[PDB]
Amino acid sequence: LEPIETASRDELTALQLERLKWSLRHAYDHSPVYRRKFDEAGVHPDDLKTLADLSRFPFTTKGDLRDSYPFGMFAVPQDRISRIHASSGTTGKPTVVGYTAADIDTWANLVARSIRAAGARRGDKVHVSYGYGLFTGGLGAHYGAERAGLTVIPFGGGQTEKQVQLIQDFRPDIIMVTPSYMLSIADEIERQGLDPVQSSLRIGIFGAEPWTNDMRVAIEQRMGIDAVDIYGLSEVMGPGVASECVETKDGPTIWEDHFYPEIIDPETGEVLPDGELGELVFTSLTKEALPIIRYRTRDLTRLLPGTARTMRRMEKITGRSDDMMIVRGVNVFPTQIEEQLLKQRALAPHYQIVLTKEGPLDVLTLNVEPCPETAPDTAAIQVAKQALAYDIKSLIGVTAVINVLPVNGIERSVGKARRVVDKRK
Amino acid sequence: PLPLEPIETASRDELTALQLERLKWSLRHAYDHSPVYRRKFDEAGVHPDDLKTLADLSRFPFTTKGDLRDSYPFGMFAVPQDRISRIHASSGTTGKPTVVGYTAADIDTWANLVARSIRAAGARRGDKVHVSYGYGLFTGGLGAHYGAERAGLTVIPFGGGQTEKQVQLIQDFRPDIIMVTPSYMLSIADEIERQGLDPVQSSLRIGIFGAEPWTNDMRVAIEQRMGIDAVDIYGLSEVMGPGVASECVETKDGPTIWEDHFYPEIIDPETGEVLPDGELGELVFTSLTKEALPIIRYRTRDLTRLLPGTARTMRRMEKITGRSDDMMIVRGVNVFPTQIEEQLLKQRALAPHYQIVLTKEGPLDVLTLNVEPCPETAPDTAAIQVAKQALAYDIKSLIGVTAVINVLPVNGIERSVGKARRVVDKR
Ligand SMILES: Nc1ncnc2c1ncn2[C@@H]1O[C@H](COP(=O)(O)OP(=O)(O)OP(=O)(O)O)[C@@H](O)[C@H]1O
Ligand SMILES: Nc1ncnc2c1ncn2[C@@H]1O[C@H](COP(=O)(O)OP(=O)(O)OP(=O)(O)O)[C@@H](O)[C@H]1O
Ligand SMILES: [Mg+2]
Ligand SMILES: [Mg+2]
Ligand SMILES: [Mg+2]
Ligand SMILES: [Mg+2]
Ligand SMILES: [Mg+2]
Ligand SMILES: [Mg+2]
Repeated sequence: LEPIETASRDELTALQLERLKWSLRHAYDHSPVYRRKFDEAGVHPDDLKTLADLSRFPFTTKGDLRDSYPFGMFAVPQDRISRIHASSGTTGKPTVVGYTAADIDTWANLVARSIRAAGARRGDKVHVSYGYGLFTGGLGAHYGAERAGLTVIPFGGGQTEKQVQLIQDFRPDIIMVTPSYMLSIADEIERQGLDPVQSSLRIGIFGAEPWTNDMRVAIEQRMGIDAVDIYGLSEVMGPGVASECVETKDGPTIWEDHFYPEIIDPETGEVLPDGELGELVFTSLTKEALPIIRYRTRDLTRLLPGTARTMRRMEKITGRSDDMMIVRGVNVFPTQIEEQLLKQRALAPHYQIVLTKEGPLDVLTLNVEPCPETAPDTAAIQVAKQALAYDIKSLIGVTAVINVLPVNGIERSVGKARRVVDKRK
Repeated sequence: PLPLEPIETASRDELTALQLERLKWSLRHAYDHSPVYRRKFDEAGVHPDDLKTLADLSRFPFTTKGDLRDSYPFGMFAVPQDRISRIHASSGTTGKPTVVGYTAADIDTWANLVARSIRAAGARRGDKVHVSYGYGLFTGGLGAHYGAERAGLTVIPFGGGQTEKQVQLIQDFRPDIIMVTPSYMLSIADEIERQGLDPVQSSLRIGIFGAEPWTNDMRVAIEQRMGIDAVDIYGLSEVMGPGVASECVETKDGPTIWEDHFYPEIIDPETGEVLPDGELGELVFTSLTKEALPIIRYRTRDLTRLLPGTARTMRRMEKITGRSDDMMIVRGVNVFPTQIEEQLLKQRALAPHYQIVLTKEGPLDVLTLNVEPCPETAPDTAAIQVAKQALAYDIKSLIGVTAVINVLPVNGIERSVGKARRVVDKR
């Protein structure tokens, strides 16, 4: 481990304060957007005397980045930008980010830290299935595994049959991949009559989208691995903003020596005490090219005390604020549905939620599949469909039309699964 | 200009001496640590210390594709697993992909040689590089990426596909250099023109095109269309990846081989005899500095000739004529797709897109050349008729081959995303 990972909280705090002061000054001096934002908010970098003072400073939102496209957020000259990446476009036009060579180095060290936290060992191979390209996931995973001194197998997305061929042949110890795509790889392993538990894989590091504890336990049992959660977003850096320690599996530990977290009430912008659910906000402490100050992530979670590290954790992401569905008056996230689906051993872990209107009433249709083994077993499927409907009603408050499709009926994820098709318009 | 390394123009005497020392090391490393080379050298009755000068290299046995295939996945490796930093693979063009590995030192060298290649293309401080080569197990994309990043440039790691979006980002990000296959460049150019833009007025100044053969005539065509300088970069996964050799933009006289790291020979592919420089034959490489996968006298199956250094001390290769695998035998006459390309490009009424289809009709090899009009000339039936006839005549009179010229509609030929499939052999 790095010394900082077990430093005292006093030591960490002091380090954060020094770096936050630097970052605020760097943004104000070198990022025209932040000179304007700070002036129009009536604050100066000098106003930060303690970490609690961060709440004086304005927020940065997606809109700020969209307005400055492509390169208006940068705080260094274009000749110092070593790398361009973009967000994935999930909510709209991708936003563009940049990195100096030092920022690439920092990112590589943080992803390496996250891979260590997952339980990596000298001699491990890493099979990277996160997409390579303008997306931050693939190249971020790549550089971090390479920095960790491991054997990098840079496969990227797609070609499921080939990925399974190479998992057999190359015997990777670690896979870095979305949890939804992991399911497709697991299916393919089983489709070929192989036993996925006996795969060489020891560790899965899954991120890029929400996945429940229930999902983790299912995947762990099916693949014979430890699975840990890695979090990031492109505005802040990419994967490796936070990652779970495999010895606790209690939500990603935030690398807050580099990215300082807050939680706010999304409606008011007020800061909440640790433990309360709301919107996750980050400020970069060491970023050169694109310092980012109080970025409202639109990801919903809560901050929790350090366990396996000095650094605090986040709870597993509940969802994006954009993920929230309002169904006949009840607010529901896809993860809530997923938790109930994963109780049914007779059903696959694949799903899609389709929202419609029938007259004036909302209708939520949950499309599921049997496991391939259970498909012919009508009695098992029938119990599953009824128990799932009863769990969603009793625990979530929504009446879900459960619709069991043939095996392979649901379009498989290519990366970030689309959990929801809202046809209500 | 971005700086030359001193070795790039140091004396040939100094270069020879350092090649010899590195070759002695590489042969020992292979023999001592690669269990395949221990077997190969022992069976040929040679030992590393048989190499006294560079002229002795042709005493050593060849390595072929089959050697690699027989060693899948990791049988060629010459360092322990925990020193392997990276796995890549060949593209599968001719069969099952062959797997290669790299230590950290290897990855560093590769990044240095791709940077050297990008500098040779005329890159400048502050340039943005749009990388359109595929990212993944293929060596191209990550090889280009690391090299552009090592040169200190601004890397835009797009990768393959999504042509409309690549064009949007060529507009929005205004890159200076694009690294891409010549056949996929053609698609990008089409899409620029389709979105109503003048491709000459693109921000791009330099195209660095490899991964497949493309003629000097194709070069001049793309240069005029895009308003760029276009240079050729060569590589193959067994040897390293892209950056084995790269053209100097000031001479455009075929890729200069980085023979401080990869020592080239040319052989008669039938006999294995080494040919004097200047004669066409099969290219053969020996790595001088590689750790994880030393490769000794690898028979590339690429056909070319060696030429004296011009812009560098290092020798050049001619632009690749083709793979051995590309050669068609058509009614007793040997013909390469690049020869067909040269004639196609004389026709201003026809696009630069093509694909050859080989069938048999009784005794006859039928070579059908699928072409398209230019967008502007598609409705001009007379111009297209003359282009067809003139192209058939050129192929017959200059190559000795009867071809059927099949004019498809615009977009009738499946577009390349990387290495175009030039020949579909249905015989
Ligand atoms: N471990 C994870 N848990 C749940 N969500 C995750 C995790 N890792 C990443 N995400 C989601 O992915 C987002 C980062 O993705 P990225 O920056 O590539 O673009 P995006 O948010 O998908 O698309 P866009 O910003 O264009 O709408 C995070 O903010 C979060 O919503
Ligand atoms: N600049 C170039 N001009 C001509 N052809 C090239 C050039 N660069 C690379 N190539 C071709 O690509 C080959 C290297 O590609 P790679 O190692 O990815 O696998 P492949 O040869 O296409 O597939 P496989 O070896 O599996 O049949 C070269 O040997 C050559 O045939
Ligand atoms: Mg986002
Ligand atoms: Mg296992
Ligand atoms: Mg189940
Ligand atoms: Mg090959
Ligand atoms: Mg131009
Ligand atoms: Mg033409």
